[PDB]
Amino acid sequence: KQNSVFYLLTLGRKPYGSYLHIKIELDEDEKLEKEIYADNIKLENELRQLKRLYEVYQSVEIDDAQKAIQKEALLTIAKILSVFDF
Amino acid sequence: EELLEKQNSVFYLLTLGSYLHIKIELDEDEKLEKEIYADNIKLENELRQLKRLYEVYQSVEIDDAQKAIQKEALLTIAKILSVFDF
Amino acid sequence: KQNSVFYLLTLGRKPYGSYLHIKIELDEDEKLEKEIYADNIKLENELRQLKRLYEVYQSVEIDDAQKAIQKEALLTIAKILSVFDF
Amino acid sequence: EELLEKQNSVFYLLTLGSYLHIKIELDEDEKLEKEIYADNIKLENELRQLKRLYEVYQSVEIDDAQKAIQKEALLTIAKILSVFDF
Amino acid sequence: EELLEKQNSVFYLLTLGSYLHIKIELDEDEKLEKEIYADNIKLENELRQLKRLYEVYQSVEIDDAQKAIQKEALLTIAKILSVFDF
Amino acid sequence: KQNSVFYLLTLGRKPYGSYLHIKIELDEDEKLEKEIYADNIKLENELRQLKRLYEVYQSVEIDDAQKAIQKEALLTIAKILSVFDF
Amino acid sequence: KQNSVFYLLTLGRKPYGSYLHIKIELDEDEKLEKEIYADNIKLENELRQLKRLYEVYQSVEIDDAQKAIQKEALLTIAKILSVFDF
Amino acid sequence: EELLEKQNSVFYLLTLGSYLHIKIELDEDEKLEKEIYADNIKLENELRQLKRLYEVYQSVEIDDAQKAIQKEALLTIAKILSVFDF
Amino acid sequence: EELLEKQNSVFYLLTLGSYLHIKIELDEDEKLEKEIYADNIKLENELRQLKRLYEVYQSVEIDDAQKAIQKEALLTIAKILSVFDF
Amino acid sequence: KQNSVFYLLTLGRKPYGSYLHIKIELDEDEKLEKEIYADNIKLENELRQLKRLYEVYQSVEIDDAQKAIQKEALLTIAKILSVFDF
Amino acid sequence: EELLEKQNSVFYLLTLGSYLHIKIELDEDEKLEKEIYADNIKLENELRQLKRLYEVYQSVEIDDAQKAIQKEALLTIAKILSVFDF
Amino acid sequence: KQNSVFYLLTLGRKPYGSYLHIKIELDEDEKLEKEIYADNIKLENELRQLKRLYEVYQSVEIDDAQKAIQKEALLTIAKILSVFDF
Repeated sequence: KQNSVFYLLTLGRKPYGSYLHIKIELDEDEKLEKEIYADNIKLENELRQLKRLYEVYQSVEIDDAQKAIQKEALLTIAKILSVFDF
Repeated sequence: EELLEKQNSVFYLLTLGSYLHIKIELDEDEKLEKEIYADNIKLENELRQLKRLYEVYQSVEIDDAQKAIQKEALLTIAKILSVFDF
Repeated sequence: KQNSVFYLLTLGRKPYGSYLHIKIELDEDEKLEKEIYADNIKLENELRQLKRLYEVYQSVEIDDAQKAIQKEALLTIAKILSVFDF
Repeated sequence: EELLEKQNSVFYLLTLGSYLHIKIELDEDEKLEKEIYADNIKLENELRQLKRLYEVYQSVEIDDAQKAIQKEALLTIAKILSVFDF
Repeated sequence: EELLEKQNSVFYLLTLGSYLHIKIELDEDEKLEKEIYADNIKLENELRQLKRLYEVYQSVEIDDAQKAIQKEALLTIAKILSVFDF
Repeated sequence: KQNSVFYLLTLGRKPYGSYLHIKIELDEDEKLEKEIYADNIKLENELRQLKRLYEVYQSVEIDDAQKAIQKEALLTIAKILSVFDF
Repeated sequence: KQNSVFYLLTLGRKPYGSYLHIKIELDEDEKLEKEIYADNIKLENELRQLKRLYEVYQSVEIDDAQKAIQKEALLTIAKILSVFDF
Repeated sequence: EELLEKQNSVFYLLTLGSYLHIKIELDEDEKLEKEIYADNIKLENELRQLKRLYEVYQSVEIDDAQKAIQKEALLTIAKILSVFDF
Repeated sequence: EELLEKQNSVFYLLTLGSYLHIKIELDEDEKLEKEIYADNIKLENELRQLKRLYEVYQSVEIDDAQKAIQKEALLTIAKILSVFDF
Repeated sequence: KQNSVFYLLTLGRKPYGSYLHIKIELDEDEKLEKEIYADNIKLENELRQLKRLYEVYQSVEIDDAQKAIQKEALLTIAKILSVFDF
Repeated sequence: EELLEKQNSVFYLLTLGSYLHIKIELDEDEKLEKEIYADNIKLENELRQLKRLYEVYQSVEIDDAQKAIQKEALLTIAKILSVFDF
Repeated sequence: KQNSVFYLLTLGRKPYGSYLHIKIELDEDEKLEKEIYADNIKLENELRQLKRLYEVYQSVEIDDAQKAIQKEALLTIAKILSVFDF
């Protein structure tokens, strides 16, 4: 099986604080992109967020949200990467 | 209005008891790649590993090590992705 | 503001156990429908599931999943109703 | 192949400090309707209320009370919906 | 010097593994009466049942239910009496 | 075996607060009667009081107090009734 | 104020075990007397028994049992004495 | 049918912030007598004191000390009596 | 410049499953001497014994007992020495 | 085997507080002697100190400190003696 | 009779609020050297740092990182030495 | 101030297991040397051993053991080094 995840992360500084532009190309078909305020990202929270997103992703029934939770995990992982990569 | 400070690219190519190949291109310069036994990949362990890698990454004196821990994080993050994507 | 939720719940018995056909008309626009095996529904689990779905729904960023989590809550609430209504 | 045992319709019409009107049509025969102060609706409380209502509902001797507790649950569930839908 | 506000009569007729008949006349208008298996009447359980019945009785919206919970309490209290009186 | 307990409870209001006149006819032979100040009766306390009165009643040796503890339980139960019946 | 308590304790040995004849003259008016099997008296229990008897004695209302609890304490204290005096 | 092994007489004469005189005749041979400040006599402390005196009394090598601890117990028991008798 | 208040001599002669003879000369006036089974001498127990002996020694009314507890401490201390010296 | 420990303890009072002159003759060959300020000796600490000194003494490897820990235990025991002997 | 597998030389030169210079020669090939603020060197922290560095060192995939963590340990150990040596 | 610690560690393999020859030159004056069996060294134990050795080293009084504890710490640190360096 295959899975490609491209993470492109850009930290921009604005007059108010630093912002993290997150671009994520899931399987070369879906682009996701979001701009978080970077300064208040705390690894522990994000690791917990992942714990919960898994708890839900494996107990979720619809033919819908098993992709819509996967994406939130991917964003959450972007934020984690930002912590280690800067 | 805003100024770019840095950019970070992480390319995750993941190819799947179960046995997992990991390819990571950090910043289009480093390739990292490894094979692992996927049966005993347990999210909680990997989240804890990240918690510890962070604890060390932010208390580590050497300019270098930070990078050698960053890479471990990146691998640890691969395993986490494998959980959500399969 | 307004919100309509229609819950239509039908318990059918099959040779193997009872099944709960859940039909949910959110805001007279979306129909959701699913068929759960009814016999192994435990209120406590479902109350916890709601706790988590809220934890995620209020910390979720995308313009996507704030509806895709709402729906899972709605299904989870159907199962809770089934417990009180039979 | 399967046989219908029962059907249950619950119609939730919810209309919104904040002050909340609740209308519930149980089984197209009973209407229940109430007004409440929405500022201090806290999900955890309402989940616990359900836990207790269940504890009583399944230990309650009277044929009747079960129905009078069912209705309380239904109202409690309205408040929970209000949290997720607004 | 003082004014009577209300009066309440509760008549407990209890007649006795062991199997227990309960007759209760509430307020000289309602009779309640039931049979139960007395071996597994455990005071702690019955005290906890009262704790819960109260928790619900004082949070219950319906004018009616209060009465349907009151009756359960009265039965629960019968079992407690049976413990002390035999 | 038989046991009759008659509970007659009257709430009177005096200038200072409400008072609960308790009249209890144990087995149509003993009358007990007491006037408690009603406003500071807390179910939890009274349930604990019962727990203790049982602990003592089942470990008590004399040919005396197994009736003199039974009576205190009966009063304590009156107070509990007052909570549910008003 | 005055209070006299006379404790006369006699340990007799019978074919089956030792028995503790307890004679207690409260205030030179009341004699209490009981014969306990001595071999299974455990200080901790008796100290707890006292703890409870106090909890009850100070929360007891009737014009009755404040003497009928006092007596049980006195017996309980006899058993404690037997432990230290043999 | 049974044989007397020993007899023990303990005579407690107690005479009452509050200040307490204690007279104890052990076995009609020893008199012990003391004065104490009764405001801060707290049952729990005295029960714990007994627990400790026992712990030592039953681990004490000297033939004598046992008696010197017995006496302390007897005084401690006086204070306990004072609580129940006043 | 300083004034001597008191002097205390303690002479420990210890002679060694294992079986231990203890000789103690307190203050060159009292000899204490005992034999014990050394296999089950466990430091923690002996430290706890000291903790308790102190608790009693400092709450003990009799002028005498203090001395009878002091001696027990001294023996307990012998066992502790035996642990460290062998 | 043999072991002699002589404890000679002298409490002197100086203008500033009491001082405890400790003289310890281990095995009639080693004299140890020290002057502690006596007023701040707390049994619990010293019992813990012993606990630790044992933990170390039984896990210590060198041909050196198994005598240099023994001595510290001996001093620590002097302080304990001072507590019981004054 | 025995065979040498490896040898490791670590040379610690430590030179001393307080401010600490550290020089370490690992294996006579690498020099590591750093300056630190010694007031807030707290042994417990440094022991915990070692616990974590080990946890990572033994779970680290890269052949290299192991060495970059080894060095951190060595520095952490310097601080520990400074505590004991000054 | 200055302090030199030279660690020379050699792992030899014998028929029975690996042995760690530890040579430690404290301040170019004292040599310490010991041969531990290497295979049963557990970091956690050794970190605890250090914790205790500090607890003792800072509460130790004699003009003796503040060097004889320092040495045990130094050995204990050798064992820790062996863990990171092999």
